[PDB]
Amino acid sequence: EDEFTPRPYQVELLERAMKKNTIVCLGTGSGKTFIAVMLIKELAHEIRGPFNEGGKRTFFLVNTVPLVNQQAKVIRKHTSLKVGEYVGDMGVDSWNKEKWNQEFEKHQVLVMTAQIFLDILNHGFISLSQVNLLIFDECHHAVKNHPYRQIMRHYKNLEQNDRPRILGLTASVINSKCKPNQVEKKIKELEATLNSRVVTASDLEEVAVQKYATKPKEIIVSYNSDRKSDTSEVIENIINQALEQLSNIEETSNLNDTNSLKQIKKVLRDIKNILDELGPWCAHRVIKSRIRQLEKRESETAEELRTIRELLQSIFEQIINVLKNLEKLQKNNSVEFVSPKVKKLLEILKQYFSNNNNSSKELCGIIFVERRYTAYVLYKLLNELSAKRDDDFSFIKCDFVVGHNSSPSSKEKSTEMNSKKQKEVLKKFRKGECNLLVATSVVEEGIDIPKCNLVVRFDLPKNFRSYVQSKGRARAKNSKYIIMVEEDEKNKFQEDLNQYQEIEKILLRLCHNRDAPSEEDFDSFEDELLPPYMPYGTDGPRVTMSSAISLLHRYCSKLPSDRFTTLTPKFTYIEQNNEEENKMFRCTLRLPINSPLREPITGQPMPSKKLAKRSAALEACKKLHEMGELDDHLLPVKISRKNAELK
RNA sequence: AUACGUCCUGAUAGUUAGUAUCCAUCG
RNA sequence: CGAUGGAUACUAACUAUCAGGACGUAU
Ligand SMILES: Nc1ncnc2c1ncn2[C@@H]1O[C@H](COP(=O)(O)OP(=O)(O)O)[C@@H](O)[C@H]1O
Ligand SMILES: [Mg+2]
Repeated sequence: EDEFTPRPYQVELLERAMKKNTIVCLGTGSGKTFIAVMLIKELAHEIRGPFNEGGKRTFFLVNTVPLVNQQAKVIRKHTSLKVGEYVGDMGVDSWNKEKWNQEFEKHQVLVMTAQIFLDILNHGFISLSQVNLLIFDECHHAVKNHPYRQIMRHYKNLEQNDRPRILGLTASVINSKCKPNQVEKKIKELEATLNSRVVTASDLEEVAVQKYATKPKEIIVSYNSDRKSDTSEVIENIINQALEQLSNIEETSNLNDTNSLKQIKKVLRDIKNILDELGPWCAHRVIKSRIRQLEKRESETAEELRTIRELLQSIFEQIINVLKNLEKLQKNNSVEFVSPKVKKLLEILKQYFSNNNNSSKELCGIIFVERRYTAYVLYKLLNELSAKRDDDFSFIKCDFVVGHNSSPSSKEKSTEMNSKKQKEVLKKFRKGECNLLVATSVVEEGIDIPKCNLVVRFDLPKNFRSYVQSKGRARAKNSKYIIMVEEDEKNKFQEDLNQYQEIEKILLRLCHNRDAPSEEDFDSFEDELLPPYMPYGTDGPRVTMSSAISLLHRYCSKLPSDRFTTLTPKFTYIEQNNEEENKMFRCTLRLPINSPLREPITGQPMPSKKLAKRSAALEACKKLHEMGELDDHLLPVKISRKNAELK
């Protein structure tokens, strides 16, 4: 076992955390996870008690899916306490009370995402008085209507005697771009919501964490996009003519599904965009993928859509015919036809490789792109370049990771991803078999990465926190930070960089010597304009306007009907103005035919339409529970045919 | 010539509504 | 394939500030 040795600032922070509820602000790579580990290990005596006798339990909450495994492995390795792991893949929602009781009895420490915790707490399956300790990972995401805020709202009503301690872990404080003056208001709202005092040790400010923390060097690379191959510009003109023709077709010719031709035009301008950003070959690859999808679709299509698809097929035929003239890949010159920006990226990678060839240290690099499909086509492109056998591309290993949206029905998505495959790719990267990674914002936040030397930003950062975490993604010594900037964008980029640097400076200076939060601010905010539905009182399960729409949609999904069609409530909106002439909104909905209740349900009026939908949802839920379909714990019941006949 | 008040236009900051796109969870 | 959450961009409205134009009053 590792045989860790405590450091003075670690114990200094631990004593303060034990004394009072606090929020930890530390630089990246410092080891706040170990602070949480030690704090958990110190208070392990209470967890030994049985659940039936009131023995409390300690929870851990995290944002995304891979972090669930990441933190759980650390907590299992460094402690003898038993831990449990649950995520939404195994369909934990369809369980009943007894199974949850057994799971709670088995495990002492539980780690899950926020939504599952909220779903469990709302249905009355657990009592907040049984929580020993709760840990907030990435405590800067608790804003507006985030699930963290709803869990806090649940926490507020509990009596102070049995309230558990609250501890916060973060690397960034402000979620978005803020004015230098508004930073105080943002941090005040944060510490008012969490009901804890953010702390900063005098030790971490001086030399202590400075040696352990790392800072990269920043490089600004300018590029121009107006210049492009003359043939490529000819192709863009051709697609402009084609889109004009398609728009004329849409305007002149009636369409049974105008959204279908809109989809044709929009996938077209997507293809034009890929040509602009990447080049003709990648555009043709997307074109052949789309023609494969067209072959899939042509099995079941009507005459008009198939005709316009045939015309667009002729357009791709013309595009490929023109591409045959400039088949530079067949001429073994792949550099020429690609976009200049990709050329600049290739040149930068060549410079890095020429620098590191003498270095015995191996290569490790991360690439950030906004769009999943863009990352996929980029991965294909670098894979092909490596397959080209050329010297500067032979050593390149490329992989991609994106968010997963598993479909129970077929409804196939072109992108390929699986949670098991996700963890396999992650461990493959950790072993070091892959050096270059192209990823979206899934891995951008908080997840530890192996020793990396280079981080390159394909796209510009969007807010302060994204810039901070992307800078902190590099952990090894002598790291590199590179951002590409368009020629006309450099002034705004520089001014935003100055704003970010001054924001970081004032954040560092302001965090020291701040007074404890005021509970008057904690009970000050109130957004719930209506009380929830409490049939059995405080103990029994409740339903809040936030979850009522999801409840109705889930129950409608559970209705016995055809697989092809989905029963969806029809929403009718009524606008009215009172004697005050303010904008009042009121909603009304109708259940499908499978509902025993047929009369439309209406709700109270209020200025916003979303609240009108929520009010109608809550009224419908209360009426449906009154009818008797919903069970004791207010969850939708799969009323089988035998169940319907018996009732 | 100035200040105040009212109206209009333009810009900035905040709030609200709508629209579009993207990402992440829930199924 | 639906919902929720977040981010960005656009539009519209309201509030506040500034600038400019017009009118009334006072100095
Ligand atoms: N006493 C210790 N023994 C072993 N490793 C340590 C010790 N203290 C810090 N570390 C290392 O420091 C790193 C801290 O990173 P992490 O645990 O992800 O949290 P954070 O990113 O908040 O610093 C860990 O990877 C851990 O290996
Ligand atoms: Mg971290």
